[PDB]
Amino acid sequence: PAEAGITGTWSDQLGDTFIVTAGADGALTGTYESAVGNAESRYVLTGRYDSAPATDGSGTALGWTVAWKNNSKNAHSATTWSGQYVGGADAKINTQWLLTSGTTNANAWKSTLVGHDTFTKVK
Amino acid sequence: GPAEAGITGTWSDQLGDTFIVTAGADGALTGTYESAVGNAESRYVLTGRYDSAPATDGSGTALGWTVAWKNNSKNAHSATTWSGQYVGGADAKINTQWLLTSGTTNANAWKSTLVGHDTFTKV
Amino acid sequence: GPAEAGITGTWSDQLGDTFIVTAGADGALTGTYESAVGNAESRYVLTGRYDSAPATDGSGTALGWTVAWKNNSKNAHSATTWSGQYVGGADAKINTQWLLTSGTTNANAWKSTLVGHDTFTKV
Amino acid sequence: PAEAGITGTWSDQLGDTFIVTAGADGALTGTYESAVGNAESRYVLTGRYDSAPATDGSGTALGWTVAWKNNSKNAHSATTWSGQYVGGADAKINTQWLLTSGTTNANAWKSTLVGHDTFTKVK
Ligand SMILES: N=C1N[C@H]2[C@H](CS[C@H]2CCCCC(=O)NCCCCCC(=O)O)N1
Ligand SMILES: N=C1N[C@H]2[C@H](CS[C@H]2CCCCC(=O)NCCCCCC(=O)O)N1
Ligand SMILES: N=C1N[C@H]2[C@H](CS[C@H]2CCCCC(=O)NCCCCCC(=O)O)N1
Ligand SMILES: N=C1N[C@H]2[C@H](CS[C@H]2CCCCC(=O)NCCCCCC(=O)O)N1
Repeated sequence: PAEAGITGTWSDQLGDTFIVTAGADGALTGTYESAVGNAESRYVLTGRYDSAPATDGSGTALGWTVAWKNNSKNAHSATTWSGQYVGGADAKINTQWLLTSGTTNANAWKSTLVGHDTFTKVK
Repeated sequence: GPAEAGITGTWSDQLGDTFIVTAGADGALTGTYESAVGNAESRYVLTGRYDSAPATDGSGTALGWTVAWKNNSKNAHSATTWSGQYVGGADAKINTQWLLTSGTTNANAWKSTLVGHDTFTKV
Repeated sequence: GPAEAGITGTWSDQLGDTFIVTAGADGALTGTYESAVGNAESRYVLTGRYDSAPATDGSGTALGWTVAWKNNSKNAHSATTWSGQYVGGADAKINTQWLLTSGTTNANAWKSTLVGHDTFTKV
Repeated sequence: PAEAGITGTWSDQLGDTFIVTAGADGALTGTYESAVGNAESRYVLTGRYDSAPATDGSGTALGWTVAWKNNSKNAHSATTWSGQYVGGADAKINTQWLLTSGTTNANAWKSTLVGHDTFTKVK
C-alpha cells in the first residue's frame, strides 16, 4: 500500500511541487519544482523507501536527492530529504533535509543548510 | 568528464563501510552500500544525484544519495541520506553530513532521526 | 527592549514542554526547562544567548540555549541545544532546530546525536 | 575529572579560540573568538555539561551557545554546539552545531547552517 500511497503529486508549506513514483521494491523517481532559491522548472529526483514497512503503526522510512542542475540553471548544490511517509486520510511525508553547496575547503563550514518540510498530497 | 571520473569508484570511511558508486548519465548516482555497523548486513541499493557541471573556481562538486536499509535478507525500517561534496586533488575525498530516519509512531517521531558526518576516501 | 520583552516568559511546544526563560543583561538567557518526553523528570537548568540588538527589517531575533539532562532527580547523560529565532507579531513564536547528544563510546558516536525541530508559542 | 578536563583553552580545525570554565554542577562559561565569518574579537558563550557522566568509557555530554554580537560587531545570528568531551591522552570535544541567522519567514528555509567541529586543548 505504501507504493500507491507514496506515488503522486505532493506540495509542502513552501508551495513546491514534488511528483514521485514509488516502485514495488524500493525505488523513488520523479521531479521537483521549487518555490524558493536559485531554481526554475523541474529537476530530476531519485531516492529509496522501505517497501516492507513495519505493521505496528510506524511510518515508512524514505529519502531522496535533487541536484540543482537542469537544462537552464545550475545552483551547484544538492538537497537530500530524509523522513517517513504516514498514510491514511491525511497522509503526510514528514522530512528533514540537508542542502550542500559546492564550496572551497575554506568555506566548507558554510556549505550545508538544514531544515524540515512536511508534504501533503495534492493528486 | 572529471566529475564522473572522480566520483565513480569504490570508497571507504573510518567505520570501514564499502560504498561502490557510478556517476554518469548527466547527474545520476547508482551503486551499492555495505555498512560495517548498525542493523545491516551485506549490500543495499543506493541512488542519488550529483552536479554534472560543477564550478571550476576551486569549489567541490555537490552530491547526495539515499540508502533504504532493506535488502533481500534484512530490513531495519530506516533510510539514510548523505548530502555533501566531492573534492578532488591529491587527497580526494567525499565530505558528507547525513540524516538517518527510522520509521516510528507519531509519539516517537521526536526520536526518529540521527545526524552525523562521514568522510569517504577512495580505495 | 522589545527583544527582551518578546522572549521573556513561559512557552510551550508541540510536545507539551514548559520552557521558562528570561532574556536580559544584553544577551543572556536563563531559566528552566521541563520535558514532556524522554528520560526526564521535573525542571532542568537552561542557559543561552540571544541577539540583543536584532535587525529591524522584518527578520527574527536569533537565539540558542542548552539543557544538560541532569538535575537532582535524574541524569540521562545527554544535552540538547536549540538554535533558532524569535519572531514577533500576532502569533509570536520561537522557531528552533535542535541537536540532542548522548554520551557514547567513540565506536557508538554515529548513534549519539538526534536532530529535530520545535516551535514554541507563549503561554 | 570532567570539570578539570573541560576547563581550559581549546582550538579546532578552523583555528578558533574557545576559552571555557566548567563549574562543579554543570555550568559552562567563557569566550569564543572565530577564525571565519562575520566576526571579530571575543564573544560571550554559556552552556551546560553533565557533571556526573557515566564511567563505562562514554563521553561527557555538553553544549553551549554564542550569539554573534559583541561591542563592535553584530552578525544577527547564534550558534549552538552539541557534543561530548572525551578525556585521556588524546582529549577532544567532538561537536555538531547549528548556526541560525535572523531571517524573514519567507527566508527561514535558509536560516540555519549545520556542521561539525573537533576541539583539542591548547592549554
Ligand atoms: N523545500 C525546500 N526548499 C529549500 C529547502 C531545502 S532545498 C531548498 C531549495 C533550493 C533550491 C536551489 C538553491 O537555491 N541552491 C543554492 C542554495 C544556496 C544557499 C546559500 C546560503 O544562503 O547559505 N527546502
Ligand atoms: N557510515 C555510517 N554508518 C551509520 C551512519 C549513518 S548510516 C548508519 C548505518 C545504519 C545501518 C542501518 C541501521 O542500523 N538502521 C537503524 C538505526 C536505528 C538507530 C536508532 C537510534 O539509535 O536512535 N554513518
Ligand atoms: N522538545 C524536545 N524534547 C525532546 C526533543 C530534543 S530534547 C528531547 C527530550 C530529551 C529528554 C532527555 C533524554 O531522554 N535524553 C536521552 C535521549 C536518548 C535518545 C536515545 C535514542 O533514541 O537515540 N525535543
Ligand atoms: N567553528 C565554526 N565556525 C563557524 C561554524 C559555526 S559558527 C561559524 C562562525 C560564525 C561567525 C558569525 C557569522 O558569520 N554569522 C553569520 C552567518 C551567516 C551565514 C549565511 C549563509 O552563508 O548561509 N563553526
